[PDB]
Amino acid sequence: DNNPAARLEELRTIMKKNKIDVYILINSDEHNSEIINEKDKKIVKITNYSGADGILIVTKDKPILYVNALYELQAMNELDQNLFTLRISRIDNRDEIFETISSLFNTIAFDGKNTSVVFYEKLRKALLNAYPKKKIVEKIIYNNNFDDVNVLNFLVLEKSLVEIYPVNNKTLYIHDRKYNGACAGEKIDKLKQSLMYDIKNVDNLLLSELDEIAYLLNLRGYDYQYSPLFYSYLLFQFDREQDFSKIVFFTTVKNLPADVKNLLEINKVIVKEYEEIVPYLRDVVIPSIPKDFKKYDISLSPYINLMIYKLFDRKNVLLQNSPVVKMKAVKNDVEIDNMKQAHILDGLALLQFFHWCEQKRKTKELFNETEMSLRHKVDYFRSTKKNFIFPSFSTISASGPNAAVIHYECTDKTNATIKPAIYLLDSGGQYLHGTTDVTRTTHFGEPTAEEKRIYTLVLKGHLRLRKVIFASYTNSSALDFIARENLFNNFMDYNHGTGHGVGLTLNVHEGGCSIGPVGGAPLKKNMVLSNEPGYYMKDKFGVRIENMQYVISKEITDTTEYLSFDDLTMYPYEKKLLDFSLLTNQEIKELNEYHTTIRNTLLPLVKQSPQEYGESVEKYLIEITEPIAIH
Amino acid sequence: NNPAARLEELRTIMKKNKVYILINSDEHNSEIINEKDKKIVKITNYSGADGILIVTKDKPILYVNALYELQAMNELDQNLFTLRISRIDNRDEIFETIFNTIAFDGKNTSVVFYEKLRKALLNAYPKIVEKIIYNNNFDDVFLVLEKSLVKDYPVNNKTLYIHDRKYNGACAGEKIDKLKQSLMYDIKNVDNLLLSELDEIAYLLNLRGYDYQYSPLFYSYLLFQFDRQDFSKIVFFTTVKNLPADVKNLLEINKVIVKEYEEIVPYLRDVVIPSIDFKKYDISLSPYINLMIYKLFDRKNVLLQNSPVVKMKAVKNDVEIDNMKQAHILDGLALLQFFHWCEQKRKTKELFNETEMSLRHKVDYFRSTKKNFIFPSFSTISASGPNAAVIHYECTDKTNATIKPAIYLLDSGGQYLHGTTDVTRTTHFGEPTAEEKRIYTLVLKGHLRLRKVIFASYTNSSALDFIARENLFNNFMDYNHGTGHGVGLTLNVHEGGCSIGPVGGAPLKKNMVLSNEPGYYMKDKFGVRIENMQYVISKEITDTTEYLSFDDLTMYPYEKKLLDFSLLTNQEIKELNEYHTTIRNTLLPLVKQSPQEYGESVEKYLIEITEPIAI
Ligand SMILES: [Mn+2]
Ligand SMILES: [Mn+2]
Ligand SMILES: [Mn+2]
Ligand SMILES: [Mn+2]
Repeated sequence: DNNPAARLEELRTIMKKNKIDVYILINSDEHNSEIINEKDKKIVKITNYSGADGILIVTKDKPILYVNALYELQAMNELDQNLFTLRISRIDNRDEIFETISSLFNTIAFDGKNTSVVFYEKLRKALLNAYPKKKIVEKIIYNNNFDDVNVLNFLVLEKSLVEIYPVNNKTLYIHDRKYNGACAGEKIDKLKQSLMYDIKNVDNLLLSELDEIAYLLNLRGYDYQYSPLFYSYLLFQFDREQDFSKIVFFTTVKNLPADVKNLLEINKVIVKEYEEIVPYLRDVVIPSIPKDFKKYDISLSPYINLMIYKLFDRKNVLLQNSPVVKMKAVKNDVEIDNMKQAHILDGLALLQFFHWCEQKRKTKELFNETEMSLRHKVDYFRSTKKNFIFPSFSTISASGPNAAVIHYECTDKTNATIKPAIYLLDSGGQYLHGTTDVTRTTHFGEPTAEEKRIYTLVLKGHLRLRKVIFASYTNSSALDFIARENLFNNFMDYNHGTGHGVGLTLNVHEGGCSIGPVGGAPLKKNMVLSNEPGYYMKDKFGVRIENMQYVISKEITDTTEYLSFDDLTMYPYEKKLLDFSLLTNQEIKELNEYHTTIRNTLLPLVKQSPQEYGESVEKYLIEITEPIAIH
Repeated sequence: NNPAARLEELRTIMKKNKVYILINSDEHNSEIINEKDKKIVKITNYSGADGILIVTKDKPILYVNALYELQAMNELDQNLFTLRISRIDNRDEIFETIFNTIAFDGKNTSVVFYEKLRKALLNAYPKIVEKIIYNNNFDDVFLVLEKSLVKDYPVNNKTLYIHDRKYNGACAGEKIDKLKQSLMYDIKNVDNLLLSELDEIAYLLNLRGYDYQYSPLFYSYLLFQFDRQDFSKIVFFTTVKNLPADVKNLLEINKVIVKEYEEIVPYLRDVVIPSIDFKKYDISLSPYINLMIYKLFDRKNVLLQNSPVVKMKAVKNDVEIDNMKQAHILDGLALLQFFHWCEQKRKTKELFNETEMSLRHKVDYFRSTKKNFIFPSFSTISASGPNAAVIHYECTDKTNATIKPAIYLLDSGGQYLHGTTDVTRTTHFGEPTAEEKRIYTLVLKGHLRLRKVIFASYTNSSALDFIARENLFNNFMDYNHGTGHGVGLTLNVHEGGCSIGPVGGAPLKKNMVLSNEPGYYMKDKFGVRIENMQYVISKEITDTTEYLSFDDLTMYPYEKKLLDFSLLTNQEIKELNEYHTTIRNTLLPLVKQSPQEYGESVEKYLIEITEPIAI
């Protein structure tokens, strides 16, 4: 069974020989991607725990695995605890892991490319606070040579101790201006302006965030499954006396085509290889810098990997968001229009999927289908659509009790038969037009009063956030609250955020803005956000209703600008799940307004392609967009 | 009191000394400052509380908060001084707006304004040298002045007194012990703490004083010296002639050494400072501490942060809450007497011979009748008609208006041994227009929502500010102030540690005491504000979550004449009746037990305004 006990007892033989007392493994890559590829998944190889979130502490004792609360169920069914100790990290338990390591040994090791500076600094500060009489020495270990080292040794490893897959040779391609509305040259010019005015204390900026590099250069790639990104670093050297000294692009050159180097060399970009980043920083750059108002040597993203961080002296590094974060959080008008087209396509795909579900429901063949079968079906209907690339994340297809698991990951052994019950579908896709994220909840059986109540309580928060009018200064955490409001009155909550930013053909989860309880800021026009309240009833069912929307200016008076949202997502809601004792007439009016707009948008497109859809499809569309009676 | 004369006279004293910056503030950063600290008004004849005066060779520039703009416009002469306004988005304009040797009042300037100004001017003029000027000797050379360039006026000899445990529920020793633990665990990088906030010192020592009009505070400093594991020395700087016999008993009981007030700077420079990657700080100072004390230390060694006392007093213990309920019971009775009085004169038309100030005096009187009353907690706002549209409206001798059959707004409160009250009610002495009724009800809807709102404990207080605005937002209307502020116990009516507002925000904790006061102000016509005080309670605890809500402190009804029933939900009607009935159940037995202070006419009036709405 790819024996865990074996690979673990094997692991401590490699540690002992290098005189390493405690090893720390984390699920991460060097670019801090949410979804990491196979080469970077070490923890699963040892523990047979495939959950995305995890941190493994490996000592002479039984190893400890830390996972987020949302992954607790998955870890319980996967990990066997006679080998590993399972600990859970909750909202109040977060720094436990930092305490835990402190409470145990003289030499600790880290994967240099798999460890963020945030986790490193907090652990190290914990140890200063834990053992003040001990001094810490930090060394980078190159090519597995440990022979160069009272004291606590922090070892940052170039090569990982766990060695590991398929490789991507597919070529990079240009994202056309018609889709992104802004050329790579203007964006670089914008980054240039930022260095003149906004950040004056650094001449050197390193972009390690893959969606930032792709966005700035208008390039996409195949190095990741769910995002059209590519392994890269992009280094800017600014000369105050007022432009860029050097622009260096680290990436995989064999994946660089002819006419990409045309756009690249036009902007005066020097191309190096991907693995050249560390030696280039260590050898050419850091020695080239000269030694009241402080001036920093380098500006790094907050989550930059440990290996690149440790090349410098901490006093000279500035950890902050790249200017690209703000740049890309606000879409231009071409970008919004393109995001509308993508959602039109995605509405058609959902229409085909639920039409398909409805037919098989009537024929009852639907209940021989599985979660994976339905997951594959919606992904298929998207692939038929124009300018589609691939799904924007792993589709969540959950029937009955599985819908109560937010992070539910359908395995080959977890796959469930579709039942006449609640069905939750969270899915999206990557288009040249943009990135989509949408959730709909439906019912293939006869909905209970509880199910309709929960759905409607969730819907009310969702509908509120759709049309909410708020002064421009309003903190986005206030918008998170009104989505929870109706659940709060019933003493119910959901354990995730209400909305996340979404990139344009980049990442389905994008920073720069959000709607959530912890942290928040005013929203700006043409920010693109999800709206997805939910509620999850353990062992019974779960509900989530998700749209994407963008911020508009609603009205401007003498003293104040009022903002609101406009819809991106076009698909109707589930009438079978509606509780009308909870619904106001205004909400019903907004429901009818939305559904009518959907019919007006989708129906002509359905009709012009009778071979692709047909009368049964358009008839289904008409019925679910039909106005609800007010009386 | 010629401004031009005093301005050109001001220019005789600076020129000999080779931009002067005047601010309305005192050394303890109090909202309300005494006569000794108002310099700007002497030059500009601008009596507004908030202001900063930039004095250069050109025409001087005065910066005031937006709420003081109306007052500043008719008072200030604008051909002499340039008037600029500070709103929510122009906050740093003045620093941009802000030359060679520049001067500041050392005791009237906070380090926040000082450091932000210096960092900004550096940000492009890449070098600055800073010197302290003692006793007006400038010949040794940013200039920080010990003595101001701009003081005959009165002094308080009234005695300090002890705040009994029965009111505050915790002894001074217990609070110090809490402050002690804080230094053990929470703050390990500094051994020295200086309390410059008068309400923090008053709270900790359970002492009150007469040095301020609207708050029972006293000029003081309190310095703590921590030794790795207790306080080595605790020194209390204050005015000893105002220190009575048995207060110095409570002081020496806590092993506090009493020095005088003016010894603060000499004791710091001479006695303490000559002592003492992972950094250790010499001193911890409150963010708004004056420059004079700040410049005794090097910036690198100065840790600027909220004292632990801020968190301590922002959360009331149960005795403190119970006392504050008693305070509001008394203040409900006072309001009852006042509006009953207004109603009587309304029927006879005698009300419209009354003025705003006369009504202001009347409500303050009815408070003075109540047990354990000390004085008003702030200047009572009494505004009729168009004046109600002014948020900051200060009734003057020349602004005093005859009471009219129109909107009337009353914002008032008092200091009790039991606590500090703040309450606003808006009523109508005429026949309310549909517009007036609509605006009142839109404000009320936000107010009522904030009363009973259920929120998970992590909810940012800015979310609560929003739901108070939302019904106004839908009509594209807003109010230019915050929704709520913290309130001290027999302390400042505006207290930090928490708030409900659009900009800053944090989760709320149980037994925090906050105002709830949405409003709307229609220029030149009328204005409405509805204010309660309430405290945070635990509503429900589930497996995964704690839900919080508020419980009422303020007991007084709302105005039925101003209700727009097209805007009111049945839930809102139900809550109104629940509140009004509760008020009757609370107040009526007390009204009945004192017929000579509260007549039969009063009991009937109370019953009428607490009567259920037909829904
Ligand atoms: Mn989704
Ligand atoms: Mn989403
Ligand atoms: Mn107030
Ligand atoms: Mn008030």
